[PDB]
Amino acid sequence: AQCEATVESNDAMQYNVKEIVVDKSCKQFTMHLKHVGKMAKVAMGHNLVLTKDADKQAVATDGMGAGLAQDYVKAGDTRVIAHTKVIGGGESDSVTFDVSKIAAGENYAYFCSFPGHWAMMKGTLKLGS
Ligand SMILES: [Cu+]
Repeated sequence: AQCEATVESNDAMQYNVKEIVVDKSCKQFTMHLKHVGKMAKVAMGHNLVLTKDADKQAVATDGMGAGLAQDYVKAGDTRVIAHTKVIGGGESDSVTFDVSKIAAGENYAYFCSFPGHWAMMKGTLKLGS
């Protein structure tokens, strides 16, 4: 596997990749998000938020309450391993995190915390083996 991944998000509330594998050789990992659509953030912004799979809904719910100016992620949320900014069509963002935060054998989710999107925009991240 690799030490970065790129995920595209679009105007139909989809990510183009459903699984990311972090190579065991990596100390850090970078997630690149592209918004390949034409909708504005007000309507159809997207981010990428990485959590333990069990924490997805709780983080998304707290994120809605945080608002767009907080990238729809609660400030200081200890359940968030990493997140990007919310972007609109024609934009991109990236975030890097320490792979020591990812444990072998655990299930992680990456998802969009823009209101309503997590039900459609979610994949799995795991540490390779
Ligand atoms: Cu989204």
